[PDB]
Amino acid sequence: STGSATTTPIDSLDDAYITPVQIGTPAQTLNLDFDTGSSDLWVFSSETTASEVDGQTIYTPSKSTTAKLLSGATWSISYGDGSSSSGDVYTDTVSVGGLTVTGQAVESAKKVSSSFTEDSTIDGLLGLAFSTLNTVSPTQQKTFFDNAKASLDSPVFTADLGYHAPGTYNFGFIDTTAYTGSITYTAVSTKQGFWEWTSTGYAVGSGTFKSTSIDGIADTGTTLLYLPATVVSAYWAQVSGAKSSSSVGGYVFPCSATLPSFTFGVGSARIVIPGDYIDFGPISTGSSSCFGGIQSSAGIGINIFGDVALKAAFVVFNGATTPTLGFASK
Repeated sequence: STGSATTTPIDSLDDAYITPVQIGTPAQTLNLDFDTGSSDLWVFSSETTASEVDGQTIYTPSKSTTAKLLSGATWSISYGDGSSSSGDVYTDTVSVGGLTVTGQAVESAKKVSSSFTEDSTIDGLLGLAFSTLNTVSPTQQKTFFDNAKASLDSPVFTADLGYHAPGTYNFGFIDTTAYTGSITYTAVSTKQGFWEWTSTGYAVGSGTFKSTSIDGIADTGTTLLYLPATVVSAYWAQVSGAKSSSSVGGYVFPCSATLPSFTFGVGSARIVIPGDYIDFGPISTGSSSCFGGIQSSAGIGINIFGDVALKAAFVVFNGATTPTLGFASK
């Protein structure tokens, strides 16, 4: 089997991407944030504290003839950005882009943190990291991909995120029309539960490539590119007037700037992030200070190849017995 679903930016900045997901019988379609950095499929629901729902579409398990309460199971997750959610668990039928999993754990939120409430466009998350990170207790549950894998034509999914435009998540096949050149595959460590890999270096603009190992995670659920302070300083040094602002919480730059590209290495291959992908717009409405899309990972504890990086590539998440990651230009 295969599946193919369009993923759409939630706003004009590509802050996140939503993908429609069918849950239950009859289908209830929710727009979920596919997150290769976590491993829970959780949704706003009829169980979510009413004051914490503001415009989201909810899953109502009592209206699904295939929903079953997973007795005694609870979940609770905290994300790197400080947001969180928790609740109980149903199993139900979940379909993405025509690919159907029966008995998928659907984690129903009883509580969500303010940032989730405040984002009316995201109805929940669909985790695509390794199932070892799944938070369901006392019996850990599998991700949608893990459940689908054996049925897929090939045990892969691909992320093809658009810049200011829709893109695609495919399951079970590699669309050879969706990228240019070849896909370069690189090793993955699953030790931390992430799609963790090592970039071979970087360049800023038309500058020389610096060969240096940068361990990080391919994370579709993180907006920005978080890299070591040395790398980030080298990037922003090429932008007149750019500075790190403790008050704002990262590098800012004059909105009048034209940003240089940023290249990262995948083995001997190179993925170029155009400068415009690195512009996250005014820090507050009407400001001429703009927020940068490349930020320091110092104090995160991990480098994160988020959407800024991934959207410059066609990315293969190869869930073979020994997982790997592939990157192609597009």
